[PDB]
Amino acid sequence: GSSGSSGSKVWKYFGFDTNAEGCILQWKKIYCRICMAQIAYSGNTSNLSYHLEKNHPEEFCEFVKSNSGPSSG
Ligand SMILES: [Zn+2]
Repeated sequence: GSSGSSGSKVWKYFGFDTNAEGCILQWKKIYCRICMAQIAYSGNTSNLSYHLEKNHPEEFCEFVKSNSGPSSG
């Protein structure tokens, strides 16, 4: 999933920069560079955001830009 991305936005924060004999980069492993934390990847990028929603409330907002009527929350 590299050649042809719709609009990956929830990745700029969680970017895995690894390269070596093992090249774990291939595996499904993600870590928050911002807080040098480790966050496993799930079926979808649902946790990716959640992590911030609680961790970094500043980044979450900037990433949470919905253009529509207000929801309960
Ligand atoms: Zn973080």
